[PDB]
Amino acid sequence: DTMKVINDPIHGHIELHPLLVRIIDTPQFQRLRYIKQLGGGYYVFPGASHNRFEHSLGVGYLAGCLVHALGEKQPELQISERDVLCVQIAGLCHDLGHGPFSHMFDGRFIPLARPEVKWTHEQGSVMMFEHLINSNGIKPVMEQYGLIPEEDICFIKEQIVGPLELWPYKGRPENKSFLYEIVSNKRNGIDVDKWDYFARDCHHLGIQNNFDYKRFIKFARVCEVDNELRICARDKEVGNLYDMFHTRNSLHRRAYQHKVGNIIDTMITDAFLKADDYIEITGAGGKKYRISTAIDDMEAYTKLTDNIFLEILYSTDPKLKDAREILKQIEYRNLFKYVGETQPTIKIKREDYESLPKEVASAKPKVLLDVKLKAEDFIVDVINMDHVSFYCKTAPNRAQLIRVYCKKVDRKSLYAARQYFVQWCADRNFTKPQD
Amino acid sequence: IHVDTMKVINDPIHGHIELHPLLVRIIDTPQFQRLRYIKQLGGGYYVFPGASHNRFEHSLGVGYLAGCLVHALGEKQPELQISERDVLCVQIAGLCHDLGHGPFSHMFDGRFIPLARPEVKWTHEQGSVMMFEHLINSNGIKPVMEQYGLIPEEDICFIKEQIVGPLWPYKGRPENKSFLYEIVSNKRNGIDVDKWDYFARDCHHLGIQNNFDYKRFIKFARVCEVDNELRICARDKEVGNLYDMFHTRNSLHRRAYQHKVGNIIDTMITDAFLKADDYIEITGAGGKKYRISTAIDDMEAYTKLTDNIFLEILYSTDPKLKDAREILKQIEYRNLFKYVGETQPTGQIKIKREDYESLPKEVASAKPKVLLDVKLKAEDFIVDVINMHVSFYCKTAPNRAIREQLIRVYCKKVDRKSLYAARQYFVQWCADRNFTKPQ
Amino acid sequence: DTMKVINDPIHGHIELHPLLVRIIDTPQFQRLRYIKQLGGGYYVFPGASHNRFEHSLGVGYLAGCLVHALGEKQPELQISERDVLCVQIAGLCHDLGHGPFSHMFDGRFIPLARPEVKWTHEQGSVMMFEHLINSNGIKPVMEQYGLIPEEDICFIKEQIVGPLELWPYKGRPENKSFLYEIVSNKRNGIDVDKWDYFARDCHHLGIQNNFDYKRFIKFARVCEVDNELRICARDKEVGNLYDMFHTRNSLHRRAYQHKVGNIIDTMITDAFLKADDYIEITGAGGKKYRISTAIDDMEAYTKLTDNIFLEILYSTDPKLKDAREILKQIEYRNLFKYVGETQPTIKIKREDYESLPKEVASAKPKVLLDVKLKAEDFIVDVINMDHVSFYCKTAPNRAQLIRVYCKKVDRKSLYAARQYFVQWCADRNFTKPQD
Amino acid sequence: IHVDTMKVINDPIHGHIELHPLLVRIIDTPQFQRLRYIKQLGGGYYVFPGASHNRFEHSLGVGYLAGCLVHALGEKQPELQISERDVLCVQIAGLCHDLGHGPFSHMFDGRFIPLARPEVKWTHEQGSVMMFEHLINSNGIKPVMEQYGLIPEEDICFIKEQIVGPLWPYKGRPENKSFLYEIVSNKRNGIDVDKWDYFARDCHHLGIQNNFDYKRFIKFARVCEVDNELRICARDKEVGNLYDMFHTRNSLHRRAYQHKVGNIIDTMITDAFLKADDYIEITGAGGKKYRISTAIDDMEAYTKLTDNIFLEILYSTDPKLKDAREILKQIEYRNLFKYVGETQPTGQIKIKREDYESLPKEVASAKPKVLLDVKLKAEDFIVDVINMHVSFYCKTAPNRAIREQLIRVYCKKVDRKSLYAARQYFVQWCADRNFTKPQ
Ligand SMILES: Nc1nc2c(ncn2[C@H]2CC[C@@H](COP(=O)(O)OP(=O)(O)OP(=O)(O)O)O2)c(=O)[nH]1
Ligand SMILES: Nc1nc2c(ncn2[C@H]2CC[C@@H](COP(=O)(O)OP(=O)(O)OP(=O)(O)O)O2)c(=O)[nH]1
Ligand SMILES: Nc1nc2c(ncn2[C@H]2CC[C@@H](COP(=O)(O)OP(=O)(O)OP(=O)(O)O)O2)c(=O)[nH]1
Ligand SMILES: Nc1nc2c(ncn2[C@H]2CC[C@@H](COP(=O)(O)OP(=O)(O)OP(=O)(O)O)O2)c(=O)[nH]1
Ligand SMILES: Nc1nc2c(ncn2[C@H]2CC[C@@H](COP(=O)(O)OP(=O)(O)OP(=O)(O)O)O2)c(=O)[nH]1
Ligand SMILES: Nc1nc2c(ncn2[C@H]2CC[C@@H](COP(=O)(O)OP(=O)(O)OP(=O)(O)O)O2)c(=O)[nH]1
Ligand SMILES: Nc1nc2c(ncn2[C@H]2CC[C@@H](COP(=O)(O)OP(=O)(O)OP(=O)(O)O)O2)c(=O)[nH]1
Ligand SMILES: Nc1nc2c(ncn2[C@H]2CC[C@@H](COP(=O)(O)OP(=O)(O)OP(=O)(O)O)O2)c(=O)[nH]1
Ligand SMILES: [Fe+3]
Ligand SMILES: [Fe+3]
Ligand SMILES: [Fe+3]
Ligand SMILES: [Fe+3]
Ligand SMILES: [Mg+2]
Ligand SMILES: [Mg+2]
Ligand SMILES: [Mg+2]
Ligand SMILES: [Mg+2]
Repeated sequence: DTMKVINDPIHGHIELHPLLVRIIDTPQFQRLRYIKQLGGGYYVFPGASHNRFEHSLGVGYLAGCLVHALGEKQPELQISERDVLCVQIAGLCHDLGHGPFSHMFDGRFIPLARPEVKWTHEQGSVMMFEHLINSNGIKPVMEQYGLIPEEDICFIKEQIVGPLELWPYKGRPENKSFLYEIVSNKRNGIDVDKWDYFARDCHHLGIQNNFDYKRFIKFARVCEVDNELRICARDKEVGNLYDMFHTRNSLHRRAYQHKVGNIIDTMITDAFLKADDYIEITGAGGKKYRISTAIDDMEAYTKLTDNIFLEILYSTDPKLKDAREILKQIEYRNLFKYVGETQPTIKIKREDYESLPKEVASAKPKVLLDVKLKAEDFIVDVINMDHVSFYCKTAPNRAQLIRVYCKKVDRKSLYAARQYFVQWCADRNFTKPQD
Repeated sequence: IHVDTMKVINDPIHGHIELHPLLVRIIDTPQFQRLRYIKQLGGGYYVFPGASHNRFEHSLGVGYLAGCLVHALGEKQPELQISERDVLCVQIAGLCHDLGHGPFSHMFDGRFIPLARPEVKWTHEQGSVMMFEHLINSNGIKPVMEQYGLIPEEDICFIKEQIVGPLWPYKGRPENKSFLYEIVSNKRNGIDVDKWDYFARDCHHLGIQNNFDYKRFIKFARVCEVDNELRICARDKEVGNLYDMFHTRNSLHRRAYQHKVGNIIDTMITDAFLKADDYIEITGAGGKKYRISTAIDDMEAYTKLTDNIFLEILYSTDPKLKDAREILKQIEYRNLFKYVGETQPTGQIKIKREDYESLPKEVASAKPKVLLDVKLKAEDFIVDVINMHVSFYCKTAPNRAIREQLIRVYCKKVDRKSLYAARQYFVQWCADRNFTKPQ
Repeated sequence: DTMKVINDPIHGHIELHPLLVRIIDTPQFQRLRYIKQLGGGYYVFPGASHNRFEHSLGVGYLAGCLVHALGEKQPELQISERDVLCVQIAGLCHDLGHGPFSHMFDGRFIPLARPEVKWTHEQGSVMMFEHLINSNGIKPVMEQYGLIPEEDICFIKEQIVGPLELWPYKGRPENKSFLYEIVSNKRNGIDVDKWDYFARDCHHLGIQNNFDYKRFIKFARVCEVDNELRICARDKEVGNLYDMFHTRNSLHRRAYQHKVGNIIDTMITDAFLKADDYIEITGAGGKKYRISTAIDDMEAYTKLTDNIFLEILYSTDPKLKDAREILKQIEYRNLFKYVGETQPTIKIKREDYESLPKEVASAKPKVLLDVKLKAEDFIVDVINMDHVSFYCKTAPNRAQLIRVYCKKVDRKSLYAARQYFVQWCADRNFTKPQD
Repeated sequence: IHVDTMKVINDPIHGHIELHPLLVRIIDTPQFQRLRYIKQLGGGYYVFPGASHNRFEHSLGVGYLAGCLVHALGEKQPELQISERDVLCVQIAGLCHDLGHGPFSHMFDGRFIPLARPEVKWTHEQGSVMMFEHLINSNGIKPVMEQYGLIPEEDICFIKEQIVGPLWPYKGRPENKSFLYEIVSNKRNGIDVDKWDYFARDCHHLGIQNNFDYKRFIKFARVCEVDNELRICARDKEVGNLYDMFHTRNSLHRRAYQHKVGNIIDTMITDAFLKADDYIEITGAGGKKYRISTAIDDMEAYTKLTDNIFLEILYSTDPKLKDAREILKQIEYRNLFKYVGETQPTGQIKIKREDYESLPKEVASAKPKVLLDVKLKAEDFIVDVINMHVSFYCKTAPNRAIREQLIRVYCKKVDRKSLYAARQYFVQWCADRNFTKPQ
């Protein structure tokens, strides 16, 4: 009641502990106001204007409510006041590392710009979180409220990215193992992160959200399973869960995998690439970095947001003329044309993403072709497709898609790109159809 | 353009919105797509995290609602002579009404420009007229208008009049279809599709409920003769719906638009724009260079003027921008101007746009009752100016008619000493410029 | 988690303590399934089919959530596990005493049938609650879970009806005074009872419900005010409260005061009256009671529900022919015709309700009348119209309508009833208009 | 009946519903108003307290949706020759489709009547036809039909066919408007306004969300030629909406309609009706006396047969009703039949309506592997029978076509000894009548 309250459209009023407020009001956190949640989705769904910032607030809030709910119903667990804060901090900072247009950056751009590099936004989040506390002297404030930084910061990072190095976690002992299933749950993909963006994306997409997370948390319990401590749902809650997965399927099919949405995101990527050489971002020690290299220094990365889209678009510099023209095509709605899609029966690896258009253009279609295509005329889009145990009332504590687009939009040539593609699919024997 | 073959855009408020190809042609332009880059509530976003929405989706909504209103009237009252041409012209009017808005919306024409160019009289509504002209000229929309049966010389004027008013005063349409001018912007009773959309839209993002059901209201809407003039009438039963709209508007103004911290942030951003104006160049027509404040004079530069300017100052390295850049960071670090108080000129004269620049000086020159260990210059004061009839029909007689200013003060110095000093400069200034004694 | 869960459309899942379940599964509680919430409103609003039963569950649930929320945030209050149950029981049973078509019964019918009698449904609730525990042996079960019946039952009754006899309450001491503001709050009309039926009636009427009760309870605090302990709202919650009152105004104006709705309810009352003599309900000791007398014996009253409407309607008995014809008029939608409405500047007392039609018909309108009316041709409907202190963040713990309808529906005579009415209003100088 | 002068009824699902005077005349009858007194989900109410809604409001909804569908088609596809007369006939069909339902809805025709009169083949759909005939005859609706341009002999048949099917098989309308028969009741693909309404309605009261947007689906609905037959087609883009409807139906069947306790209660009430049938008299035509089970033979008695019969047994003093009355109290006291188990005849033959009476006897006659200290008669067993293609069009080619049984067992004796005894009678009976081994 001495805390901060932020009014939220999804969760209503979210009360924020002073320590969380201190972290949020920094350049490194406020940065997330400037990155669209659904990336290019906005250019298909006008309601999807929401950014990573409000999402981060949501996951942190939900993070806090889960730990708190469990601890009261099971004092056995030895959940400390310190633990609750640490889970909340993990929730708030889990997406700190996302780049321009979110999943476009680490999912396509960086692979294309630096196939060499193994990079995900989660490690960005770890790196950016470390940068945040040092730049703003959060560690004293952490100590002030009863947290021990050496132990807890490790815990915080582990909740986001997983084990940093029989029991892999250095930040917390096995007896509070259930904490690591809260913010990021790899072991079935059930956690508060996704609960939030479901409700959140649905709200902004005008899609009904099916899963009642308030209820699920209320009935949530910690049970022993295979002599490991983990979070378990009431038997009656299965219907709720059937339903969460159905909301998920709807979001992935209608929104995240949208044909035009993904095209636009690849156009933006193509634009970033022809601008990469000429754009300068100032990092630590006044050093100069490019878009693709900005991930190497967290000072520079902080200033890398959706802003780069407009900065390229508004630029007069003729070095950027090539990049600028693509973005202008988006405005005029002259977009890459959709050729087709296929799935492999093994999956394409991201270090292979760069190599793919050459392969597509270099195939030899059986049928004679009226016009021939270079590799520069193809865009190939790699779209990656993504148990639970229960407890009973009467007895508690017992249990890839690949698209190809063509840059040329005349009818005759569009039919050329067609045949290169059908051949390419067949000859790396990915599936043969469709019509 | 045969029905059912249109483009459909899915919207969280209105559901699926159908777009005539001509509307689509206007939408798919740099001048239109620009609104994707301007936040609806401006600095409001920094208080309400759900209020991330931009002018773009709002404008689409008003265009859609515009269409639903005239179409509904035309179908149930054929005497009115509502043409498909009229329908399109009303939709285009709805769609482009906010084209002229600048960075952070109302912050721009409502505060910045008055502060930057006090002699100039400028509103975003006339911006919208200018930008619409630039849009149709740059992209050759006029042939397409003719293509679908519109007469550009006559209709473009109609479109502009529906937005900003008369340039019988209206040249764009005859008096016999006068009721059309009550759809997009209704000056008399303030009930129109513009208000309807942003009421519902802002509510959605603010997590505020909307009690006005516009779908219903349009269904029962009628045009009747009033004082020998044609006007839009609501069924008597719809009064309850109207009670709800005004309560929604009252809540939004009091809870959201007049929010203290929201407005503080809006003034800080304005303060930042001012000390940056000299050093920032935007390229206009003929390659000419303009500044933020002069960009409204040339639509070519203005097209490239959006919320982007906030981040540009922010990300800037130039030490000329050191004064501005540091202020924006205070926003990031959440070290903001502190709220001293509020007062109203009740029964008195209202501050004029030509006097905004002059206001902080007057405040700083006051004579505080007890003298303070701290004395404050004019540069440390901020003064914020916040600015605050239906005819019916009954069923049995379907065509017969029936029937503030706030000023706040913030201080740039929030050290304990200056703050209570800042208190009495304000209280004294209020006493001596005839405002209510603050509380 | 060993409790019962009932799924509710307004509140979601409501968990019920075993003791509450024991009380609910009795003829005396289950009775409320058979009484419509809005009475004659259903015949205007097809969505308002809901009954007192589900409403009672709601108020009990909300009752429990308020006490529980306060006790955790202020352990100072000395709220016992026993107290929480007692507030919940009060919530669940507060409407036990309502009769057929709810407010029609005690608000019009009983006054007309027995003007002599001073009767409200709240005392019914007290009487019916007492009858419930004795008939079903609840007192042992009460003792079983740690309740002391002599002390607590008094507390329970006091929360519903007020003081039974400086400090008026015998059931609880002044230091837990705040408990009496939860289920029924006379001292500003702010309590959980109304919170529920707002949300509930709104849901079924298709009216938006403005008040967020979940939030209000979350921020609710107990403060000292005028050296009496009472419940206080956060300063920020004023906007929420402005809003509760606006929802209230909407419900009263659009629904509860509906012109046709009230007419129908008076028609039903008129029907009950001409049936009252001939209908037999079996009470204690096999004794026979009538509709108006059924309130005297709780055994008989238990079997008095909306059922009486259909029993009259379906009857063959010619003694009931007079009553039956009125009900049949409702089906054919031949209803009392609306003459007009007025308010007094002093209010009509319910012991005077019976006397009113005689007065209306006996006036002498200045203008000459073409047809004259008996008292039997008039229906006069009496519709009764219905501070808060706060606390701050930084410093906790510091602060009648009267309608006249006419039974005859020809144009000439309808205009007669008109003039009797205008005269009657003027000559007991209630307001003169309207047009 | 000029538009905008109709009667409007406010509905929680559809908002305001407009009613043509002819529809109103039908609605304001004892035969129609009767549905106010029959619970939609029957015994479901005793598990879901929010499910208090009755057949009345549901029927109004289907009538409204019926109107929205044909009207939408008629406006966007004038070739189809949809008349205002057709519109009314479809609305009346929608409105009266559930007239024939009895006490607790599906409990009556789905369980009771099979148990009470096993030789008789009866569904509420044919009830609806009978009751509609009784309605129009008793209240002289036929002149009013003629009054608004309807031809009673031709149209009343059409109305009946839209409900129960053929009495080209349809005499009520020619093959050229065949698509009309897919609106109220669609037998082939089960997508119609009936399902749409009660999906949305039940969801509202159960606190279950509805993912099918019917407002949208109707907007984009089209009639196309399919196999040289006229049928209703959805736009290809609407597939996602359809994914949502079926998931809603799947949830409702699994979560609500097939609820264990709900169904148990439905069988107890049925059990109560049976032992009361002999002693209860309902007055039919010519003053003749009928019982509950025979009331379906005469519409005069049936009009007075509603959920009221539940309370009548309950409130009854007659000791003849002692057997029934005590059962209902077990419901009040919540002492219910206990659930033994469930099994399915997967890949096997389905229980026939003529065999329901015979089923408990077969169960009781089984030979349990170990003999029990408790032995059970047939009167102590209850067996419950629970019973569980779209063409599209694409925008660029607007008129070209594209493309279980459960049986449960409950026991009336729930003493610990009888219950585990009851267990193996069931498991053995299942083994020896070829059902799945229970789990
Ligand atoms: N044209 C256009 N569509 C938008 C916009 N915002 C959202 N959308 C939605 C509407 C349709 C969807 C895809 O439209 P596109 O023009 O990109 O692609 P398309 O609809 O397949 O093109 P086409 O109609 O020629 O087949 O995106 C916008 O600003 N302009
Ligand atoms: N268009 C596009 N969408 C992607 C890509 N990769 C993932 N997505 C979408 C699909 C579902 C969604 C998954 O979101 P997450 O569960 O990872 O949650 P998040 O908030 O977005 O990120 P995080 O995991 O760090 O919390 O992201 C991509 O490469 N391109
Ligand atoms: N501090 C902070 N507040 C935010 C943020 N986003 C939205 N808000 C809303 C929630 C509360 C509201 C308070 O604004 P302030 O930070 O200026 O706090 P304050 O008004 O000066 O003081 P107080 O602590 O009493 O609220 O702003 C954010 O990122 N940081
Ligand atoms: N705090 C604050 N609120 C403002 C200011 N100017 C306007 N508002 C409020 C009043 C109504 C609300 C929305 O403005 P409008 O009603 O004019 O609607 P609009 O769509 O935003 O602009 P337009 O009139 O051009 O259509 O914003 C301002 O300067 N400060
Ligand atoms: N006629 C009728 N109206 C209903 C029914 N259910 C709800 N309503 C609503 C619709 C209108 C409202 C009042 O209708 P009434 O016929 O009782 O009174 P009225 O509408 O003022 O009559 P009138 O139209 O002649 O002025 O009640 C119903 O079953 N029949
Ligand atoms: N038609 C009609 N409505 C009435 C009458 N008296 C009261 N009402 C309505 C107006 C508002 C509503 C008030 O409900 P309450 O606050 O009393 O709550 P309740 O659940 O209905 O009863 P209780 O007070 O016992 O809890 O009842 C009446 O005499 N006639
Ligand atoms: N006991 C009871 N349950 C109700 C009532 N109203 C709705 N329900 C729902 C909520 C839970 C569900 C359980 O029904 P039962 O009472 O038969 O309980 P049960 O299924 O036999 O056993 P269990 O305690 O495990 O749920 O019924 C009610 O008034 N009393
Ligand atoms: N548990 C249970 N559910 C049933 C039974 N019969 C039907 N149901 C379910 C299946 C669908 C659901 C609603 O029935 P319908 O789809 O037939 O729609 P309706 O409006 O109720 O009746 P109608 O077909 O006459 O329009 O009720 C039954 O006997 N037992
Ligand atoms: Fe996330
Ligand atoms: Fe606007
Ligand atoms: Fe109540
Ligand atoms: Fe139906
Ligand atoms: Mg504050
Ligand atoms: Mg498309
Ligand atoms: Mg159960
Ligand atoms: Mg009316």
